[PDB]
Amino acid sequence: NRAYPYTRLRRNRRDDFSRRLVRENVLTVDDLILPVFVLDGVNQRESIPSMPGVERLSIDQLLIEAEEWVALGIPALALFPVTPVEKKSLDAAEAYNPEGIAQRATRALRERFPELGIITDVCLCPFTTHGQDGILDDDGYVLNDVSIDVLVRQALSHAEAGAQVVAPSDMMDGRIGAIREALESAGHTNVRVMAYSAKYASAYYGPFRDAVGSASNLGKGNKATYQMDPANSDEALHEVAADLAEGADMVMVKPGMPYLDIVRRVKDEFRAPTFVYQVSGEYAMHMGAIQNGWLAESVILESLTAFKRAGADGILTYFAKQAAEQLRR
Amino acid sequence: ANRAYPYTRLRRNRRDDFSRRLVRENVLTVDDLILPVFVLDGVNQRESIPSMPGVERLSIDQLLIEAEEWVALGIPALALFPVTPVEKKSLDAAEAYNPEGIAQRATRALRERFPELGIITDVCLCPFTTHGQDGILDDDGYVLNDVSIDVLVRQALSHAEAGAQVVAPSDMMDGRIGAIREALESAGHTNVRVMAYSAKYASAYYGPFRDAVGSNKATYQMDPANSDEALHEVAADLAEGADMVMVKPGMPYLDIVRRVKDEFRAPTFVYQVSGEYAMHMGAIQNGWLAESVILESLTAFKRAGADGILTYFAKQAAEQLRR
Amino acid sequence: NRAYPYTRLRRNRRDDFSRRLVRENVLTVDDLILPVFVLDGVNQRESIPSMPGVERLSIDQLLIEAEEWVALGIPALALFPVTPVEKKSLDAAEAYNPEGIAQRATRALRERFPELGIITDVCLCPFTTHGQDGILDDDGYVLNDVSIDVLVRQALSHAEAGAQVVAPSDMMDGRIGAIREALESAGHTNVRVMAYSAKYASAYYGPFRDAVGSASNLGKGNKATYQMDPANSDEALHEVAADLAEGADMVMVKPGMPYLDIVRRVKDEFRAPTFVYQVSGEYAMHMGAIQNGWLAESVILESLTAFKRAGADGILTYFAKQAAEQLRR
Amino acid sequence: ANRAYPYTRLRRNRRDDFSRRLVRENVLTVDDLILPVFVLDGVNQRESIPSMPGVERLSIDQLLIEAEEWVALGIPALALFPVTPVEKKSLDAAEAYNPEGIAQRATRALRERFPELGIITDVCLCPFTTHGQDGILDDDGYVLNDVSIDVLVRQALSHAEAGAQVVAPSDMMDGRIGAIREALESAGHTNVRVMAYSAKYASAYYGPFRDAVGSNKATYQMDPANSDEALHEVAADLAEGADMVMVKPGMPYLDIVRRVKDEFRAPTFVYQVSGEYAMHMGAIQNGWLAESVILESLTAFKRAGADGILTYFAKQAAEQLRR
Amino acid sequence: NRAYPYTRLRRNRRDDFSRRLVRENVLTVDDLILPVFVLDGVNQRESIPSMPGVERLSIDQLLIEAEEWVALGIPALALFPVTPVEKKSLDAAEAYNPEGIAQRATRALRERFPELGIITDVCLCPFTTHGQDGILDDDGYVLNDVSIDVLVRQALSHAEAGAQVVAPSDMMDGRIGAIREALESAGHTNVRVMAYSAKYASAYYGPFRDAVGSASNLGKGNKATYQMDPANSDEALHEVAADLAEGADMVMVKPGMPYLDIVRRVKDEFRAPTFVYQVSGEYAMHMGAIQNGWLAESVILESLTAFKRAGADGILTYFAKQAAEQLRR
Amino acid sequence: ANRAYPYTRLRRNRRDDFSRRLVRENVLTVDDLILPVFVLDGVNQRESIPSMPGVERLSIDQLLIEAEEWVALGIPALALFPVTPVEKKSLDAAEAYNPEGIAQRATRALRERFPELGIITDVCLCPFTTHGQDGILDDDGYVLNDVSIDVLVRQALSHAEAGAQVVAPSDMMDGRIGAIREALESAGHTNVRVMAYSAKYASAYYGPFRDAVGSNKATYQMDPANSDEALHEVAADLAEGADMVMVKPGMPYLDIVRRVKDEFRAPTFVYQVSGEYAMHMGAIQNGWLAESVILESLTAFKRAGADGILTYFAKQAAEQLRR
Ligand SMILES: [K+]
Ligand SMILES: [K+]
Ligand SMILES: [K+]
Ligand SMILES: [K+]
Ligand SMILES: [K+]
Ligand SMILES: [K+]
Ligand SMILES: [Mg+2]
Ligand SMILES: [Mg+2]
Ligand SMILES: [Mg+2]
Ligand SMILES: [Mg+2]
Ligand SMILES: [Mg+2]
Ligand SMILES: [Mg+2]
Ligand SMILES: [Mg+2]
Ligand SMILES: [Mg+2]
Ligand SMILES: [Mg+2]
Ligand SMILES: [Zn+2]
Ligand SMILES: [Zn+2]
Ligand SMILES: [Zn+2]
Ligand SMILES: [Zn+2]
Ligand SMILES: [Zn+2]
Ligand SMILES: [Zn+2]
Repeated sequence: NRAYPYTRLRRNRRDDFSRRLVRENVLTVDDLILPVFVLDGVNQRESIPSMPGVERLSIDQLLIEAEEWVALGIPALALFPVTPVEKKSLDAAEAYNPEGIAQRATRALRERFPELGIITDVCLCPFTTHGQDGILDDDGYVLNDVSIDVLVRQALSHAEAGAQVVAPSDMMDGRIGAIREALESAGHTNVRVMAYSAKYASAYYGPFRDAVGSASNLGKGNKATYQMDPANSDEALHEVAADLAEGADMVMVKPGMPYLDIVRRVKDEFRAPTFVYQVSGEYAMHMGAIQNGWLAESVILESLTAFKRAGADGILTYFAKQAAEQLRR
Repeated sequence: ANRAYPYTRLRRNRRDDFSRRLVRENVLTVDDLILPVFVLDGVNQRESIPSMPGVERLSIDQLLIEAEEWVALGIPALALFPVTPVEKKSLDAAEAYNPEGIAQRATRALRERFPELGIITDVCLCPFTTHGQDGILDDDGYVLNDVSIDVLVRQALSHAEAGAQVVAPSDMMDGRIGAIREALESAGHTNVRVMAYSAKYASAYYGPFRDAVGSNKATYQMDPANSDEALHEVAADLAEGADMVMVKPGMPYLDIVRRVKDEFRAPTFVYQVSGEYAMHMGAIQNGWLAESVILESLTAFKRAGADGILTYFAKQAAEQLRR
Repeated sequence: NRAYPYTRLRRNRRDDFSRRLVRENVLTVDDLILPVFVLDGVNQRESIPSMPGVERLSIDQLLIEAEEWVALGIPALALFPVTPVEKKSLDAAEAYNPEGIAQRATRALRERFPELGIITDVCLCPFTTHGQDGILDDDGYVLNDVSIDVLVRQALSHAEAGAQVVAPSDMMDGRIGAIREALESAGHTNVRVMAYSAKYASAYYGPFRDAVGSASNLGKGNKATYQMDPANSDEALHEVAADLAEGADMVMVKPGMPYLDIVRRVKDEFRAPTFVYQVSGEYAMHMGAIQNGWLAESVILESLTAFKRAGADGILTYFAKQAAEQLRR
Repeated sequence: ANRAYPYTRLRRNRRDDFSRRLVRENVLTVDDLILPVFVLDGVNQRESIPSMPGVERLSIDQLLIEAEEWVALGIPALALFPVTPVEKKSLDAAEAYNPEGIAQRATRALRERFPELGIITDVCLCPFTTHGQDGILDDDGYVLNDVSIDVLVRQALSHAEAGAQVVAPSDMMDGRIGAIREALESAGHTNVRVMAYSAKYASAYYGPFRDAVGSNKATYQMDPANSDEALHEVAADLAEGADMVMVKPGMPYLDIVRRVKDEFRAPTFVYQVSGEYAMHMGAIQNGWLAESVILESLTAFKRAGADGILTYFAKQAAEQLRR
Repeated sequence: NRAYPYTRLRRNRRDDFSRRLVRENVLTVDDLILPVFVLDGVNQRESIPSMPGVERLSIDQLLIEAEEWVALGIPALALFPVTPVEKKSLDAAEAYNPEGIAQRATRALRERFPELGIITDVCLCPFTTHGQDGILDDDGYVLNDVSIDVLVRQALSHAEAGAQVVAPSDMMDGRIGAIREALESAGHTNVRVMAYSAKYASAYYGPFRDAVGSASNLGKGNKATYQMDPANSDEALHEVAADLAEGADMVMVKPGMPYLDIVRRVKDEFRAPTFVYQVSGEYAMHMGAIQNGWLAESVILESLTAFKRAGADGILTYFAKQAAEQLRR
Repeated sequence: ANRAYPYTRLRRNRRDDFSRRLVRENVLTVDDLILPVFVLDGVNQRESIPSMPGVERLSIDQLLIEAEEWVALGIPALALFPVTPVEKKSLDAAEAYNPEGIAQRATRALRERFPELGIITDVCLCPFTTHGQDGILDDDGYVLNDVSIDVLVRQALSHAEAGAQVVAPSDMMDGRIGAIREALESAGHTNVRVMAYSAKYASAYYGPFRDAVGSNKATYQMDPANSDEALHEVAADLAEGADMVMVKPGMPYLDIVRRVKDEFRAPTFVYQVSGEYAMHMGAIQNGWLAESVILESLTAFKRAGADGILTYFAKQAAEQLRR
């Protein structure tokens, strides 16, 4: 029965102190995960034109930059390997190569910064000649269960490299359970599985496909037989329920700001650790506008606060370092 | 319901276009689209807006030309924003209720020429104040609530008199929806709808609009951190007589859309603001994102529970939907 | 606290534009599934007096008519074979004959129109001399588990013919799970199962039994030991929960408009892909009245909009072509 | 969601600090903290309080000195409690609305010297009555509801006149929130917040506060047994116009905090009272518990759903948070 | 629509009789469980300075004191053994010694007071040289499944001694199910399992670690890799759901008053028998203040009533005897 | 929570008395009990009631004697029902508001002699009308709603004047709770509680009460078939100002108790009526049921969610609870 003018919702807005007292959500560095593009070789740094301010880094250069990310208190990195073209194959075998970029990077980081979380990507897209997330059948369809067998080997390779978290981004049915079963049978009892549970067939990924180098491979291909239809919301709840049942320790929605309603429903429905990925296209859009002088740089912390408000526990964001820097002040 | 792999494989419905179509939960249609327009003072004039690539400010005659195409595409309504000449701004904002102000003129012209097209006028003082704030300022520089409302009510009445089917208070004063509703009923404007901007945030995403209309607000616009508060905003506005309620900005607040729809089951609108437009269009023009993101962003609003979307993409989208 | 005259619910009704903006549901062609009665032979077309405007078609004639249904954007057909009397048996073996009408029709359509969805009917009613949905015991009771064995063979035959969806309409307990288990073990991983979950023992089916030719066989028989009591609503939720658990990809209520409350409860409770069948008797009633001049032809789109409003994702309707034609304008 | 060991091992997230940090559901920040202060009548005076180790009563000048450190640490607000000289107590409690009473003086001094610091004044008669009860007594010794409210309204207005941004009625009279709100609106104090002590229990945990301010209540304060009743208290106070609602005591009533937050989704505060403070500080000083319990107790309030916490630990906590 | 002055919530508060009629919760002796620290040897009584008024008792002295606890109607005791330093080991074997303090005490009490409930503690902390709750790996981490094997042997030893309830306080994943499986396979069909489901990594346990003598062993060690983060609430619901599924007969939150919100959520969500432990630090805080004259002795019954109000069925409290004495008046 | 045999055996908690006690969800205490009394007009008089074995009508002096034992047993309150002499009945029911009527006399006597004992008076015209209906009849023999309320308000005021702490309108007129509340507030009886008989059914279980007090109602009392309707009854009575709400009869309506408690979370009472009493006591006296059914029936009310129970078994139960 709250009614004007007895209730004037502006009164708590009148002064900073009161806005602060009633403020419902804050972003902190504990919320931030920095995705990073990792090159083969030594002394390599490459600018990504469709992600201004983000560079692909060789492992030695990654280790250097990580000193500052650690000093800033960023909890974890999410690694994405930029696989050399010649190491792409129909069988995606590079995915489980102990000498692959992801596995070498993991080992290096785990030794140099033992408290830093490493989240590896479980997916065949960086490894396939066609750029799809799994292995194709003779009709060009991404086979579910055959792909899982490769994903499982990948995941085990990561666990062997020391990754504390593996994050299946492939959208095969059942892969969370298969990976978990494998990790448990192998003794990797504490390796976390951060499921990409509600990952949509989105247009917002374009820049990442450029950054990881799968854009050329995929071409005009689409992922609608596995990634989710943008139109669907209830379906996301079913996706997440399965992944929880299958043993996921964290569940993720991707992309991010275009899907904040999904973040809210998922958090509300399951009350489980919920993550969101602020994808390459989101980062690019924001950067492009800030660089043009169309949006103030305050939009970065507004965008990230939105995720907290919607119910995410953690955010994968290419803004993680700038945000951590702003928070540190 | 104990759904478990492999008895349940959620990919099966995704296998084919036909089954994707059958199960698709939401669709965007032209019926969902409302186009905001920036309206100039002369004749035979258009102006480009540096921070909104592709959007033109339009004099009324130009508006009427373009509206023929908008109506033909089935866009149901426009939301008008006047670009007030500097010389007509004042501390009292009286131009807001001038019967020959741009908004009022534009409205009468449109109502006569396209009687089926909905016209949503903006009730707010920000295009009219020397200072660009949304209400009348006190000596400390604070936006005065109830004094501002008196101006707003006069504005809204002038819009009604001009023929506006919908007035949309975007000012975020407390209690303004009720005051406006009371004045419209008392004047006999029994069917003029009020589209409340109920949960309007103190956002950085509005920068380009200020460039567009030619016009610090944390004492009235909402803290981006706050979600529960939006439900209290909305509840008051429904009780006060709003016919529709709106969340602004849009994409950055899709969670609020969903909560608002779910809690009240009332006609719910969302504003895809100038900065959302600009970042999308900038990225598409830079070749960084595909054109397809336009419809993906609009489908998100529908999925989140919006009934209608105020969007600078309305004509592009309507075109895409007609193909 | 909404109260007159502050709140006048007529204001949004005042003008078309505002009614359009606030309109809660729309029907689109993406919602439509056309059931079709399929004859043996060549060059055969037969009018059904109790379903005015609907014809039984031989496969060649079906293929011709399907060009227009495809051009209209109708997503799928649901096939119902008109089995020759001489091919009815106690064992219902025709149900799994690779040369049966349903299996031949499926193969023909899958080749001619590869994007068109084909939903086959899994049920023994077109195949039994007695017109019941399963195999009878020596007391005249429809045996549950023995019937499932035949249903399973049927379903596999359909999958082998290329059907993208099989739709068990039999109301045996457990058949969704048994069919799913069979499809999975045989490698038909992506064959959808559209369960008739809440199918009631209704009087509204009379015309269909005429159209498929099971009316004579069933006679005065009833299906109350398997189809649901019209009086029961909570029971429908239990029926649907089982079918979801058993692996259904879609769940259906039948009949349709007489059961819209069930559609609403099912959608609300499970948030799963929900379908509704506007049965023969519903079509006949409406057609009869329109032909008499008692109801305007606008009732067709009103009837279909009701299903959307009640929460159905898709509608099996003999009006699918007229509706698609009206929508296309 | 059918989570089952060993597919689900809830220890995995606990394995490492980084994953503990990622999933941690609540954090305390300085923004959550409100420091209650006991304010004396002279100059250059502090007094120690036997039952609140480490808390000093402060004359206004001393308050202003300490407030520089409080503001520097980012504490958003103070809640003032005057220590009335015995000679100013009376049966009518008139000192409550004296414009040169301690609270009023302290407020004007603070508002001038630290304009951004929030000042929460106490609306209650207990520091002012010869008898120490929270309202005016009838011949049977019963606290009179509506008579007491009239005094309270005059008090609240005097605080508003002194510049208080928030008045916090702690009296537990029925209907006082509405009466105060009505009087503030009618006087033009449109933005003075009211922080209702909505669910305030008849508790043994207040003993040390009475020692601190220098001041049997089961006919107005709530029965500790009752939970549902708290929701009815809160609902009335929201309807009456409260901007914030409070549960007191705190830790012993964390269930009430949670229910109150969950039911109303409104700005919810909690008072970690003098006895909670004393038992913690006594135990820490006795070496029986680690200092870490301070932040653990404060994190509990956040977890339970409180937006802000009135706590004598606010400065210690703010210090810990700044390291 | 309740509004002043039609509704004045003070009216039921006006008189004792009406406060009594509407009083929502009462504490009774049926709610009380007394934890007790048990020494080896004969004729031993030891005061605990950080728990004023509580003594560690040898078994003969326990039996004497139990006469009064039984006369007061206290339903159950929770036993905590003060293990001799020399009987601590890396393998925690003393935990399952049939001649251990807990097992001897159980047997003695079960014979002397057959109606008195005995709740034994299942945990390795009193038995390990390092004071952690399980067995450590070579990185110093408490191994989950190896620890469960020892916990299981412990639990079986208690059941063999006659304990009616075993209470696992160890916070290993899955231990409820493993213990239950063991009890059932051994024929201990009616031995209750009182799970410590939501046991937090708290500072409030200090005095107990002194009383049981594990303080020296643990040193500065922490239990954050198994006990719950104080910040987390939703996580508690997941913890309890697992333990119910695994067969717990009662579920517990620990500590107590600092976690009353958890008690409320757990009771509300599961409607199962819910217990709360008013830990050593809570008892000490209260006692310290009462002894200083800072709080009246009425705080004891206020503190206990809080637990009832929050939804607990039973309370483990070192105040159980004083409270029972006050209630008996 | 996937509890399944044999991991879950619900018998384990049942194995032993101690664990049965630990998990027992509800307990009856003396605090739950309210004893209804039938009060006669002379002196040194008691009468037995044929259809209520063991219950006596008591003159006031006898009431006072017995009340010493009731108070000693801790019974919190009595509910008085006067046995009006035939000569004082009338079509206007004026005896209802006679200051020297039985109820009023009994109340003053009790309030003086046992000031802590709660006195609940009956507001209803049925003991006062020549015809025994609960209100004033029109020419068609219909119980007039608003006319009856005027009498009821005068009655209630007379009870307040006599010292009653609680008035309990049992008449089932629409809107009477509000009318009574308004009149009590307007007269200054600010703390007189109103215990609404909110969901009072047109039941066959009342037969023996009519024998007891010496006093067709389907146009005002509720249809036993109806459950949802009870929630609407209760909601109105809370909004109207009831302090407590009651369901009558009791056992035959335990579902209503539970729904009422669950929906409103307000102080909820239940009447174990004369016919419930009689069938139990008759069966116990016939040797067909054990005495234990008394406490089992009372525990049911607590389990169903009642805060207090009006019961002719209150003294027996209190005695059993004291052993
Ligand atoms: K977080
Ligand atoms: K719409
Ligand atoms: K659809
Ligand atoms: K806060
Ligand atoms: K209990
Ligand atoms: K009670
Ligand atoms: Mg999935
Ligand atoms: Mg021109
Ligand atoms: Mg508002
Ligand atoms: Mg079924
Ligand atoms: Mg000085
Ligand atoms: Mg109150
Ligand atoms: Mg656990
Ligand atoms: Mg005598
Ligand atoms: Mg009524
Ligand atoms: Zn991938
Ligand atoms: Zn504006
Ligand atoms: Zn059939
Ligand atoms: Zn006070
Ligand atoms: Zn332990
Ligand atoms: Zn009566």
